[PDB]
Amino acid sequence: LAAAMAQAL
Repeated sequence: LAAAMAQAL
């Protein structure tokens, strides 16, 4: 989740 969300930005 951490990486996935960071990717969005």
